[PDB]
Amino acid sequence: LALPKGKPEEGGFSAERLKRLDDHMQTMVDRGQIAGGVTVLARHGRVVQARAFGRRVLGGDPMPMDAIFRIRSETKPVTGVAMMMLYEQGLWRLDDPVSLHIPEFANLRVAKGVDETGQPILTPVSRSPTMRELMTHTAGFAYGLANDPSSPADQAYYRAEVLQSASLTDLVQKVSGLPMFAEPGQLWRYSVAADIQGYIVEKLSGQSLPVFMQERIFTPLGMKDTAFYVPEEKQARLAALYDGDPATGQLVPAVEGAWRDVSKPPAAPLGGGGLVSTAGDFARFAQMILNKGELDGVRILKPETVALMTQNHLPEGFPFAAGMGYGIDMAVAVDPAASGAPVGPGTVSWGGSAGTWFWIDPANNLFFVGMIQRLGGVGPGLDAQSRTLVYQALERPPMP
Ligand code: NA
Ligand code: NA
Ligand code: NA
Ligand code: NA
Repeated sequence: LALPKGKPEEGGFSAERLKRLDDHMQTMVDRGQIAGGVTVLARHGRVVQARAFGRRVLGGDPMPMDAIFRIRSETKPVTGVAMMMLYEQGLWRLDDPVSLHIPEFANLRVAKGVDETGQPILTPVSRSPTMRELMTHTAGFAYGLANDPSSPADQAYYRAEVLQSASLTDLVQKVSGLPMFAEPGQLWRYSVAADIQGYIVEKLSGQSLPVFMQERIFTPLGMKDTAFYVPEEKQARLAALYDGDPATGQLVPAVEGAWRDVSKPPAAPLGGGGLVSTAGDFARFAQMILNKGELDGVRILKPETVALMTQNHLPEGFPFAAGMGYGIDMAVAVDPAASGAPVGPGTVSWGGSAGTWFWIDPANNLFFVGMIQRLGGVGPGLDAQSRTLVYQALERPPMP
């Protein structure tokens, strides 16, 4: 699994109590909640638990350890590293207006409310969002997958097919002429911001996003299976994506259509959602963050840059639990005691709509990668469950 192996007690875990995570994963397969999955738990640079469960596809063969997964929104922290590499080269600053780097954003308008004909009343945006706000989902851009007529801006991005564009130039031109959810800096709201960050990687680097991520991240870290598509020779390791249908609530093939397909290179590669990866590949990415920018003698970020990314960038003012802030393209647990969560302060995490999850806990020097392909609801449960089955198994000193 191209990362050092160890007994649980070398990570500081009870073997007996870690079996409870193994057991919960098997109970989730047995009771038909998921076809299968892969989990990786590492502490002090050594993998202490690495296990495959159930099946790749529902009828067929067992889940291999190097199964390939749609990681969806969990691509966002990878785009953040790409963006912070361009930061170290001086090509953009957090205080820059996004419109310095995307001039069409000069024409941004905001939905104030609706008139009697159910049309948004549109005002020119007060000012450009900042790059800091783009990296934090506080730029006021709308969400791209909600046909919600109570949020005009989201309705318009959905109707404009923002995420199913012909190119990243297209995506960004559409966004520039479409209503914003809100003025920049007003609230945190999950948005297309990482998909826009992707255009900025391309504009600033002179390379397409998939080339820039390959040369600067995946090849240097040995993330051999991480890409915006699954080449023909690897299609046999792809986990299949299952849903729960109404009535019987049992494992059904999922339908998503065209633009989500991972068999061909995508027209508009999504910095917020397009990557496939393996548990092993994502584990290497997680350890590079714990090492503050370096893996196996390969340095891709300065430690100051990793430290910046993994702090809360949300203003004092600030919809997602108590003690919970947000860094550069990641959630951060500023004060997890406030929500009774077991992770250490400074823990960074995220997850994907296909039910993959991870967290990196610098204070406890550990991380956890959870891989399934199950739409809506159950994936987040496994995340919270894993943490419990993980932090109950963890034995540390009282030394403060
Ligand atoms: Na580790
Ligand atoms: Na606009
Ligand atoms: Na932490
Ligand atoms: Na994961």
